[PDB]
Amino acid sequence: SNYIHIRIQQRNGRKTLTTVQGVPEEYDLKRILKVLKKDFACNGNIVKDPEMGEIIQLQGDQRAKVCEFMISQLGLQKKNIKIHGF
RNA sequence: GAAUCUGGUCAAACUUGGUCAUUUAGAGGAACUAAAAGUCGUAACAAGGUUUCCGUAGGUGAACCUGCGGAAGGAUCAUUA
Ligand SMILES: [Mg+2]
Ligand SMILES: [Mg+2]
Ligand SMILES: [Mg+2]
Repeated sequence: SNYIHIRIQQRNGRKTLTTVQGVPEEYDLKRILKVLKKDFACNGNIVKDPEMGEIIQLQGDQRAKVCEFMISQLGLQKKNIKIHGF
């Protein structure tokens, strides 16, 4: 019950994808994605993987930055958000 | 014929405003250049993998994309009768 986990999916070379799993569905997700895009400039998209819920995918190694953003805006704790690293 | 004195006249200056010029602190904001082992793509150069440009309008994360009209600086100097 509500534990946000951010992970890298390793792609070709140094280019990667960052998946945000278990996002709270309180604020508008598309809007959030747009904001993220505006911020650090990474091509964001929303994926619904076999009812895990709503997964935000971003380009590169936006993990720490994402966490910071969450802290600033919607995320309250630092604790229920875990950042993996693969 | 001195002080003094009535009007002028030239007129420095002074009080409060306004104005033009040049400076000058300047919370913040938006730039461009330089250095070009950061990040996201790959827009352009080959038909650059949707031919490029241009005017213009809209849209976007970012190169940009998409209308409408145009230009080869195009990948065509080419289909008689
Ligand atoms: Mg290209
Ligand atoms: Mg092209
Ligand atoms: Mg020229």
